[PDB]
Amino acid sequence: QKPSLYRVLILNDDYTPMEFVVYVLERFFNKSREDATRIMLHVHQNGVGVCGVYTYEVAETKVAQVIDSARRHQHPLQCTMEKD
Repeated sequence: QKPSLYRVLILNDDYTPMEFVVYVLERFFNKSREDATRIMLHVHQNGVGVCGVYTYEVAETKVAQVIDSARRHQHPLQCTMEKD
């Protein structure tokens, strides 16, 4: 076998509003309010949070969605993906 899915990470920063991060989790990562909150607080407290695991194509898409959204909202939020 060769598991080839990819996890999407959101990194913490001191400028992006908590509310925005919850928004990106609920929309771009299909998270419920409870799960989006959990992950958001994990980012805020631990410095990084796992948004989910997807195929390469989907991960690449969602990462782009997150950062594009962040910039359009004028936040410095960073997002990236790597092999699960």
